Amino acid sequence: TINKLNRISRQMLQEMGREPLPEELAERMQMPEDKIRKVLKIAKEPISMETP
DNA sequence: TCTTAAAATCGAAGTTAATATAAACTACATAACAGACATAAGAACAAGTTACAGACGTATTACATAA
Repeated sequence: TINKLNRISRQMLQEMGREPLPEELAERMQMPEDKIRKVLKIAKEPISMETP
């Protein structure tokens, strides 16, 4: 789901020229916008406790 | 006995607050969420059981009155 969201947001960005808003991404995925926001916020890799 | 690569060290506070690249379909089992029922726990009312209080009634004594 994350990978194919990345690819669809890829294609939309390259076709319109700007970062696609979650509403248009949900429209292209045929999935609810709440699910799109859940996927987008799911888990970015934890930052290290030694970052200067 | 003489090179030569490694190994280790190099002042205190003070402040400081992060990022950002890069398969799909299908089949099955399991966990989670919601609803309904039964059960245990508490709230409410009413009754009964019991002794004590509060003022009354009684009993006793002393003063007054009558013979």
